[PDB]
Amino acid sequence: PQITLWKRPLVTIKIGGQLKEALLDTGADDTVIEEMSLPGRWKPKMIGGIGGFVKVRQYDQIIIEIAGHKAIGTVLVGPTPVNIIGRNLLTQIGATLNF
Amino acid sequence: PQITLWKRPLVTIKIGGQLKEALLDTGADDTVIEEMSLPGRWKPKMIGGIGGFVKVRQYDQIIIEIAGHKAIGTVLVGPTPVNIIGRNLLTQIGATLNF
Ligand SMILES: CC(C)(C)NC(=O)[C@@H]1C[C@@H]2CCCC[C@@H]2CN1C[C@@H](O)[C@H](Cc1ccccc1)NC(=O)[C@H](CC(N)=O)NC(=O)c1ccc2ccccc2n1
Ligand SMILES: [Cl-]
Ligand SMILES: [Cl-]
Ligand code: NA
Repeated sequence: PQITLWKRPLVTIKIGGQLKEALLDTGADDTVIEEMSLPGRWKPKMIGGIGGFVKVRQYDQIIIEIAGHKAIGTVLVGPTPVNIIGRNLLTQIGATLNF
Repeated sequence: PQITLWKRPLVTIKIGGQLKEALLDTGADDTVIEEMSLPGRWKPKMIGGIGGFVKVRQYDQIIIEIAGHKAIGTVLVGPTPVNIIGRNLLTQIGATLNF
């Protein structure tokens, strides 16, 4: 698809068998999802957003479908108002910005 | 241009007579620039993201050049660690996300 930006670039993702809404974010280095259960061990990570730094749980090698495109990569879990798909996964689905 | 997402999508902007580097940010509703003076009226605003909220000054009808493309819109000025070009100006330069 070609997605314009007049509204938020929200898509459906599938993770852990469940469907969620998420934002395609070229400004995010990483992918951050609201509290949910994921398999395996996690590692600590501190991420910085516009209002300051927050602690999250880093899960590696997680299967995730993004607007029907399959990816397997790192997902950060923590308190966020919006699920964010960052560049680590945008590059797996072959997304570019064009003007 | 086509911009890949292997790295942060940073471009040069001209704003208020100054050259700056800024992030093309599809996950930002607003354009937020580090502290600088701009002409005309402003009003206070709180904006949020990861980590909470920050107080900014809202300047309306500000011209900006983004990678060579002129646009006008609202610009927020405040203590952001990175200058961000959000959707309000990305639409004006015809930016799309493609995959
Ligand atoms: C997600 C994470 C990996 C932490 N990356 C970032 O957060 C990087 C950090 C960079 C350095 C600090 C300055 C911002 C840039 C770009 N951001 C990405 C950037 O795209 C970020 C992602 C995001 C979206 C929605 C909610 C939270 C977070 N957007 C934002 O921070 C913008 C700022 C704005 N007012 O325009 N927020 C929003 O547009 C926005 C949208 C919906 C909301 C709902 C409730 C509360 C707040 C909400 N904020
Ligand atoms: Cl605007
Ligand atoms: Cl358009
Ligand atoms: Na003005």
